[PDB]
Formats: sequence, structure tokens, C-alpha cells
Amino acid sequence: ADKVLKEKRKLFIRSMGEGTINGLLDELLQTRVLNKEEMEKVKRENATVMDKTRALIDSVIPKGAQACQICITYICEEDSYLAGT
Amino acid sequence: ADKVLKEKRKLFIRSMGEGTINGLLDELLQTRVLNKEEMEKVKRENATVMDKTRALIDSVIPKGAQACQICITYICEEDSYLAGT
Amino acid sequence: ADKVLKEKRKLFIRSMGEGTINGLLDELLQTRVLNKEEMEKVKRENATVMDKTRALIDSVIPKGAQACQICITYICEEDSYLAGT
Amino acid sequence: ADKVLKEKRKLFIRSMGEGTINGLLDELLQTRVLNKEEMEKVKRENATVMDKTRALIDSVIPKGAQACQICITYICEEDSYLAGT
Amino acid sequence: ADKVLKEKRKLFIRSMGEGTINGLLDELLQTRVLNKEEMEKVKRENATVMDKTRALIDSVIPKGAQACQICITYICEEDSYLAGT
Amino acid sequence: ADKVLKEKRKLFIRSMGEGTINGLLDELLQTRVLNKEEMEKVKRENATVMDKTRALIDSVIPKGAQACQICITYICEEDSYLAGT
Amino acid sequence: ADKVLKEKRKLFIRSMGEGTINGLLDELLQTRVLNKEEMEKVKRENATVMDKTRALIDSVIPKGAQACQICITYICEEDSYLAGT
Amino acid sequence: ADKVLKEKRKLFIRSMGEGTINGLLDELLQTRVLNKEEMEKVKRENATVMDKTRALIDSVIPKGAQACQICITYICEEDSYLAGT
Repeated sequence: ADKVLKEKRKLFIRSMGEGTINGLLDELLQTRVLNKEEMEKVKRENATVMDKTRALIDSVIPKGAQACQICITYICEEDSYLAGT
Repeated sequence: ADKVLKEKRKLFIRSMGEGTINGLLDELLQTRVLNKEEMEKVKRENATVMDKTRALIDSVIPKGAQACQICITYICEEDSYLAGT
Repeated sequence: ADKVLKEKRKLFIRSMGEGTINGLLDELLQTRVLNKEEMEKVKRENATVMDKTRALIDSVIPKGAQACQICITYICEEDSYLAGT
Repeated sequence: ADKVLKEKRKLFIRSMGEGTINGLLDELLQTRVLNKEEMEKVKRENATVMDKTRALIDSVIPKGAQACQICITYICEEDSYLAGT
Repeated sequence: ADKVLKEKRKLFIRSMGEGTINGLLDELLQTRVLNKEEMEKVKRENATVMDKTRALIDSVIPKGAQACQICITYICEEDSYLAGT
Repeated sequence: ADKVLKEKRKLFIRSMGEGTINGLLDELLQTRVLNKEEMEKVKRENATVMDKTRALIDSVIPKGAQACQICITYICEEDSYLAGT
Repeated sequence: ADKVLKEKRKLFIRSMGEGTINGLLDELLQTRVLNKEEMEKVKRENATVMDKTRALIDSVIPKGAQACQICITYICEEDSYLAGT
Repeated sequence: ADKVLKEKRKLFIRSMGEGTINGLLDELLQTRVLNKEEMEKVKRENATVMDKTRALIDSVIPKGAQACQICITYICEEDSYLAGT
């Protein structure tokens, strides 16, 4: 699916929070999906850390969306009560 | 390939972002590809820093495209999940 | 009504804010009304994110105003205390 | 249809904007319809980037209007809410 | 008075700013004094948005100066500390 | 004195800060000197909120400088240790 | 020296920045060297505020270069580590 | 060496942080290298305070690079485990 899951859809990002996103991010670092520099840049995000979900969408790089398969496997263990899984 | 990679093609520049471009630019400075003055000039770019990818295309100087081999080696380590590499 | 609601009128855009506009925009993305690229371009807007209401007016495309019926249904659930609805 | 769509008509160019035109232009570059030099020349346009729609009309070259079939296929995916399509 | 207020005089346009002009313009749109197209054209103005006061003078159309009675009523509520009112 | 106090002079604006400016602004709103819209626009200011003192100078409208008599009475109670008062 | 310092020379304007230029400008206002209107016009400058050094050169008016003696005294206190002083 | 240390090189600025930069800045104030006004302006920097290292590079004024000898002596006591020293 990859970015195809923008029809999943990203209107439910409202349910995500830093309690698990931070771990996601840590994995994206481990898996060298995102650079530490640009990792830190997420911290620029307006209002709640949650908006950062907008930044996560962005980080579904159009040419790198297959890396979000890593994110999916994180999601799998992340939250068994999350809508969409 | 050099500028030949305009057939690579530059319709996928939509996947790039400042998270790595800034580093690219820093390297172009280090490698004296672009002058600090004109480096700063990138900051003129309309809307998202990303449009700056249009400026990066421009900075594939028709007579200096071989300098983008430096950019390629950056790309190599830049993002292993990027389309086209 | 569509764009006809410019006589609704857009002098009351002064009451809108990013707290709900951001969601509107997200829906315009979901509904493929506006492209992600040009979505990001809204971020160019002078002063308060609110001026962005000027950009929303613009995005009532003269040939695409029927897409703002989607915006109306958003408005319906958006704010039951909003003037004009 | 090609240039025949001047009876489509170009009085509705008022609905176009840089949010999608820029992409169109990028495709005209990719498809080698317009030269990069003359591509840059679009930037001369008076007032709003939008007037550039006047320049787009011009770039419906009388002997090259069939290239605007490429533009049509862009339009198809460009905006499903655009008048005339 | 209408255009007669060029003897009011337009040497005090130096006191105007976009903080209220933008609203004026929005009203000229609402009141269909100026077309949206030519409204956008104001954005061509050299240097500070303020020079736009030169454009406002121009938009005191010689045959349409009575429309500036609308502008006067705007001025009335616009700024109670403005010279000339 | 009004704007005459530009010879007071505005080289000492370096001593002002948001700790009291915000209150000034709130009073300018109360006294309907500045519109809420353009009030919000102050938030556009480069770097420190303090540069906003440049914007305050601007808001000494050439035809509305007598409104800064209100600002003076604010200054009076604002800071008894401020240079110039 | 006055404008004679164009042989000083203005190839080192590359070392100037808004951090001190803004103050210079403020002094040129205080000293009524440049009008507030044309002061604001500096804001038209392409790319980095720094290019504004090109505008500063221009503002070394051929018949008013002695006013830059004021600029020199500013420079004196401006930056004790600046080349040329 | 002075600015010559841009070949040192500024690709390792990635290792710096506010924990010591703030102190550096405080010293630049003490040593009157940078003005308090423009000192505050560093606070404009995008994302992490760290990007501010880009601003530090800028503050290696082309005509004032010898002031960074002060920065070097700071570096000496700053961090004995820092690459390049």
C-alpha cells in the first residue's frame, strides 16, 4: 500500500500521540529512514506535539513511501486498539 | 549522467525536503560548487522551502552539471529509500 | 450556491481560524480538491495564518466552486455557532 | 481539438492558478514542449503569476497545438473540479 | 466630493497602511467596485504594499469617483484618528 | 508632541519589551486605535518580538499621531524608570 | 573621503548584515538623511536583506556622500572587528 | 586561520549544541563582537536551536573573522572532546 494509505486515511491522525510516535521516530532513526538532523526538526511543530502527525505525513516521502512499511510493522505492535488495524 | 538526469526525472523533486537539502547545500558550499552569496539567495524561494528544488534544478549549471556528481554521492548517503536510488 | 456565497459574504472571514481551517484543508486534500503541493503553498500567507482565509477565497476556483459544497458540509459540522449557519 | 479549445473557452482561464500551472510547466519541460530558457521567460508576466495564463495561451503554438494534448492529460489529473472537465 | 478630495489631499496617503487597506479592498470587492482580477493586480506594486495607495488613487476612476463614497464610509469606521476625519 | 517625539528619540526603542508592549497593544485595541486584524499582524515581525517596536513606530500614523497621546499616558504608568520619562 | 570610499571598497560589503544595518538605517532616519518612505522602500531588495548593501551604496548619493560621514561614525561603534576599520 | 577554518570544516557543526553555544554567545557579547540586538536575533532560527550553528557561520563575518580567534579560545576550554581539537 505504502502512501496509498493516504486513503486509509490521514483524517484519523487525530488519534495518534507522542506516547507512541516518539518510539516510531526512534525506529525511523534506527532504520536510517530519517536523519537525526531532520529528526530533531520535528520539534519545530506548531501547538501540540500531535500536529507532528502532519509532519509524519510529510515524511511519507513520495519516493520513499515503502519505508512506511517499517512504520506499519511498528503500528502492528504499537497499538492493537488503533482504528485501521 | 550529469544533467542527463533531467530525464531521471525532475518530476520527482516533489519527494525532496529541507531536512536533507540543507545538508546538500552545505556540501555544495564545502565543495565550492556554489558561492555563499548565491547560497543565501536560495532563501528568496516562493512558498515552501521545497520549491527550492526548482532552484536546485537551476543550479545544475549547464556547464557545471558534473558537479552534481557530488550531489549524487550525497544522495547515495542521503536517502536509501529515495526513488531513483 | 457555490461561489455565489461570495455574497454570503466573505467580509465575515474575519471569524475563521486555523483551529478549524487546518481540518478543512486536510479534507480538501482527502477529497483531492487541492493538490498537496499547492496545499503547502498556503503556508506563504502574510501575517496571521488567518489571512489564509484570503487564500481560501482564491481556492474557490471559479470553475471548481462546486467543490466548496464539500467545504459547506465541513462547515456544518465545523462550527454550529458560526455566522451564516 | 487542440487549439480548437480556444472556443472552450479561454475566458475561463480566470480559474487557473500557479498551484497547478507550475506543475504543468514542469511537464512541458519534461516533454520538451517548451525550452528551459523560454520557460524561465514566463516569469516576466505582469501582475499575478495567473496572468501567465495569457502566456499559456500563447504557448498553444499555432503549429504545435497538438502538444496541448499533453496539457489535456495533465488537466485530467490536475483538477477534477475544473470547469470544462 | 468624490474625486474632489484629491485636494483633501493625496499627500497624506503616507499615513495609510495594509492593516486597513486590505479591508478596504475587500469591501471594494463586495461592492463590486473593483473586479477580482484587477484586485489581484494591486499586488504588482513597487516596494511597500503602501505605495498601493498610489494604485488606490488610480482606482478613484474619473467616471466612478462616486464609488469612493463607499470608501469614505469605510474610512469613517476605519480610523477615527485619521487626518482628514 | 505626538510624532514629534521621533526626535525623542526612536533610537531608544531598544529599551522596550513585550512585557509592557503587549499591554500597550491591548490598550490600543480598547481605544480602537488599531484594528484587531492589524493588531494580529504585528505577529509577522522578524526575530525578537521587540523589533515590533519598529512596527509601533509605523503605527504612529502620520495623520493619527495624536492617538499616541494615549500611548504616552500608558507610558506614564508603564515604566517610571524608562528613559525619556 | 565620502563616496571616495568606493575604492575602500564596496567588494567587502559581503561582510555586512541586518544585525547592524537596521540600526544604521534607523540612524539615517534620525539624522534625516533618508526619508521614511524611501526607508521602507529598502524592503523591496532581492533575496537576502544583505543585498540591501547594494541599496546602501546607492544611498551614498553622489551629491550627499558627506552624509555617509554619519555612517562612518556609526561604523566606528558598529563593529570594531570590521575590515577597513 | 580565522574563516579559513571553513575548511576545518563546517560539516561538523552537527556536533555543536546550545549547552555550550549559549556561553559562546555570551562571550561574544562580553567581547563586543556581536551586538545585543543582533544577539537576540539568533532566536529567529528554524527548528532546533542547533541550526543556530548556521547563524554562527554567518557571524564569522568575512571582515571580522579574526574575532573568531576569541571563539577558538572558547572552544579550547569549551570541549576537550570536540572533533577538530
